[PDB]
Amino acid sequence: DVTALCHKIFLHIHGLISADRYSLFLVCEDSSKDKFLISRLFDVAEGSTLEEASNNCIRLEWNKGIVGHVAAFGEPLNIKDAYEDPRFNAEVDQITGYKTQSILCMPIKNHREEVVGVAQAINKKSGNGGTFTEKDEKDFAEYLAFCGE
Ligand SMILES: Nc1nc2c(ncn2[C@@H]2O[C@@H]3COP(=O)(O)O[C@H]3[C@H]2O)c(=O)[nH]1
Repeated sequence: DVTALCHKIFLHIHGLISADRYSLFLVCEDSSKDKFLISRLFDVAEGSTLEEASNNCIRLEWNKGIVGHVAAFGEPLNIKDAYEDPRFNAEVDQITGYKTQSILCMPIKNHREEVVGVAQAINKKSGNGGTFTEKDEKDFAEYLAFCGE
């Protein structure tokens, strides 16, 4: 399998960097000059199957939300608060009814600098000072590099 095996790597990060939920959106564009984001797998937890992640998906605009900024350039960026930022999509908040305190923005690409999708993980954590460290950003892009293909 090539779809189920990709989920196996997703469970190891849930206990490595300590997170709540994971999602993966793919790049979709039309010939009418219109680009959009549509996640195939929605809501991933430690000890869940693909069948439970294949039901109900979220659709976001291109260069609209927090993932749209990273989706446009293709680099690992940090977000201090998505659902409370001036550049976010409030359509997912309607169905998810969840407010994150911090979210990591990291795009999914294949070897050659070619992008295919975007990876974002929302995990509510408490702390004073900064949002994330430089060592935590390397553990996110290294796991997607192998699974990205
Ligand atoms: N609760 C929850 N939200 C998600 C998932 N995938 C994407 N999102 C949210 O969809 C949102 C769209 O607006 P955003 O600013 O990109 O912030 C995005 C995320 O917070 C998921 O699997 N679970």
